Amino acid sequence: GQVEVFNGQDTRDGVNILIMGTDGRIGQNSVETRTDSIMVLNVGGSDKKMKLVSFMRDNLVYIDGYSQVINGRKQTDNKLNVAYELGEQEGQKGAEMVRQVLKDNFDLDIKYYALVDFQAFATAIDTLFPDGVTIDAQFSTLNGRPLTEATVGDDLYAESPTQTIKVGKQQMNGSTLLNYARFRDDDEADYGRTKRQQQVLTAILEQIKDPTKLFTGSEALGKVFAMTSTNVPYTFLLTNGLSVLDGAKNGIEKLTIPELGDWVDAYDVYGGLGLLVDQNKYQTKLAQMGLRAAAL
Amino acid sequence: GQVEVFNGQDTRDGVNILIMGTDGRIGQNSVETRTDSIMVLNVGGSDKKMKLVSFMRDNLVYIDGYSQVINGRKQTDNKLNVAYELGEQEGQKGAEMVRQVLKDNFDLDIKYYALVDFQAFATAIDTLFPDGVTIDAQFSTLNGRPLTEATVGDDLYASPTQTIKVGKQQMNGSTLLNYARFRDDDEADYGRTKRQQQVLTAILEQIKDPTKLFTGSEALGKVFAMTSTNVPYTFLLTNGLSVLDGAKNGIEKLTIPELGDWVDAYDVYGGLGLLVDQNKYQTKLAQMGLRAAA
Amino acid sequence: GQVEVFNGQDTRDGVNILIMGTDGRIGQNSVETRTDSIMVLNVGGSDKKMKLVSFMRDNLVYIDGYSQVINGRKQTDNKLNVAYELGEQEGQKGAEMVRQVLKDNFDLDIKYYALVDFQAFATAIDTLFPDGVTIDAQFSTLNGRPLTEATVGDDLYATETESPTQTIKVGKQQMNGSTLLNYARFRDDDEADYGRTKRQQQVLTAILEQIKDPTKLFTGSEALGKVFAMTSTNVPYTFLLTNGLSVLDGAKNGIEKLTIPELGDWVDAYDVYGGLGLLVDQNKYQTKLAQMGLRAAA
Repeated sequence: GQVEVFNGQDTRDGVNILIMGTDGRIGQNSVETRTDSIMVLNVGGSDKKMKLVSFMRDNLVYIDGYSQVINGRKQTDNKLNVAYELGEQEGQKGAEMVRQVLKDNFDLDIKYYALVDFQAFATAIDTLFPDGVTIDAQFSTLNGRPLTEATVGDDLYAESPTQTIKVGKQQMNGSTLLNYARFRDDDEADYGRTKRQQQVLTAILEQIKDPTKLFTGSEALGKVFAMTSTNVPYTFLLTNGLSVLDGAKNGIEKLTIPELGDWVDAYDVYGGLGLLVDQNKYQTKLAQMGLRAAAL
Repeated sequence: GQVEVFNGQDTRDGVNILIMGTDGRIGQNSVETRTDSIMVLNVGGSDKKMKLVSFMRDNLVYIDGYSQVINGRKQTDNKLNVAYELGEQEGQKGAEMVRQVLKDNFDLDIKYYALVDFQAFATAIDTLFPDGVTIDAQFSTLNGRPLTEATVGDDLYASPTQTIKVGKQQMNGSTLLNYARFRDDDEADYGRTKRQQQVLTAILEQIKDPTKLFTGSEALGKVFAMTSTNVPYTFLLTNGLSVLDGAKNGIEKLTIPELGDWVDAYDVYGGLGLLVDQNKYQTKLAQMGLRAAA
Repeated sequence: GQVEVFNGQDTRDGVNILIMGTDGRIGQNSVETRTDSIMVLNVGGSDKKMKLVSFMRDNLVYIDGYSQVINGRKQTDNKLNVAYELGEQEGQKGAEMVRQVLKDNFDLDIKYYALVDFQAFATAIDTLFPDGVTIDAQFSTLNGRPLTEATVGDDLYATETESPTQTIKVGKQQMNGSTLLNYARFRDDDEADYGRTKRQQQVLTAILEQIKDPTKLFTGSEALGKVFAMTSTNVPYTFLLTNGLSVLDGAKNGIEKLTIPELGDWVDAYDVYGGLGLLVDQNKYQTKLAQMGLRAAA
């Protein structure tokens, strides 16, 4: 929610930005919110390519202060999506808590954050995109069978409607696009959701028209800002903005951590089921992608 | 517990025998009993060498009927030492339950079992070895510091304790059991497995005059009385001296998993166990000749 | 191991610091003796050079209480790396026992100690050096043949039934903690342990030289803290604040190095356990140590 502490750190190549979707509505935030999306976007690296990494919410992670230590062994015994909630409960430390965790588990240094709730997102998209966003809607299988449409809970309308998205290229308004990003009810589960979220983010950046005019000054862009929580400096947007919007047209190198299937099921300390992952291996991949650029 | 169901299967090379120590006293409710050791001993293999594998008790394992299945993924969500208890509770299926588990998780085929409680073991050893068993007592570190002696709970008189100094000595049954039970060093249960292996090896090596099997010894009989086993007596008569001689050639040993070679994880009861790479250990078992699948 | 007794003594020129690498590997299945390196570093001496002396681990030494006495002749009948283990067995007296021995055999007075285990070292280096340490890897011959690479046991990933290895090519490269440790531990060439001492000295020197911003170091760094946590040392923090940059600069000026004994300068002989050690002319080396300014004594 709106105010967030952040002790951003610099990375050796580019700038890492933590990006999170929360489930609240414009004006509630904090202890009534959950994380639906956790991404790190690297911009301005030497290779001139943007990188986007989704962390699956069920990632089991060591949360300092809250996780056990058996012998000397730190336990990855909490789900990652918990870290935000623990921080909102501590007091405006949700983004910060995610940052500390990603640092401790994946050795990522992250400089800035941006947070959106669902309602903001939907409104924001209607504001920016009067003809909606072009998306090529795609789903995985269900028990091996290909899907050609998906039923999603239409959560922005409370007393419990749903919505059906057919596969293929179409225009999506904010509500649709949010719903599309939230869908997880196929063989790929949260992993496939990460790919849709990545797809949506990419699409937004690619389809912004008149990119300069935003910065010069736009009431639309302002309305959006009002509905967002971010510590990204405005001069950073002025100096790096068009490069990001253009770099998005060239396409973004994407990764989900962990990759599909590349995990073992295990219980968190609360008796929930999470993903135990080989963090070292993913630290090496992050280095290879230029998000921490270490060791070799 | 005394009576045990067993649907033994043959292996390609030698014969695999499940060997378990239990914590009961000579004649007890086995439903009230715990496994203190889980081993598989391979005898009569082509290379003329015995193989001995300890499974750490905290191994997380899939127990059919009791373990979860998530999106068609079988979960190794129970500790191995639980499998015995589940079997004793079902009714005389403790050894059998361990067998089905070892088969399902490690693809081992096991033909026979032998089970001993602590009290039996100690008495057995006093009976067989009047001057005790020679053991070179050795412990790991404790917080990095060398141990030159270990304090062991003397549970057969429980609760007093006993101190075993490091080095070659004679051990009576109670000592030897205590030595095999000790786990209070940096190696914890893993180091215990190695002492258990050491003790078993020592016993086989130090049996004098194995012709008492033949002549019929009341000592050997006393031992049998205190043991639960489905090993056929003619199998002992035909393969006994080979096993005792195979001990002179030395025993290839393994603990599964190996020290450190695991990740901590919760069982379904909220206990903490060892999540292991079972495939890799299936390969090692094959390489040792317990599974002989290439 | 962490807590250690030490009855440090002062020297007439500079300050002598005992530095030891220990093998932590819980393995037990992964240890013969747990001292992998024994060094004395002299800082703040008059000649304005740092001195580093390696003692080869197989040095045969008189260990009071444990060594024989024949016709009133004290016997150098134990290896030096034993003295640590005898101290750890006595109760957190490992560093102290090495101190007493170095005093009794080489008449060195040593004020402080620092001890690191292998795992700590590797982690410590990863923590401090995210791009690794630059090392110019160099090996001796093997049976007369030049090596252009070495196969080194990767002992941090060793079990009782496995033994993975790594190949280090000769020449300038970046080494992470595991590599660097492996490089320091390699002894499988014509120079054996002697050549290992030189690689250990090389690594230590490299570390000191390649620390950036010492200014920020002793004055608030969570990295340095993590390192401290993994180290056992009785060096006072104000001593680091007053003499730290001098040591890091003294390293840039280059370090006078000695291995005791020097290559070939020994006779092979059995310890009381039937192991093979180095019988050395301790007197001669006492004079050399005096000449280097580590004992500057009569």
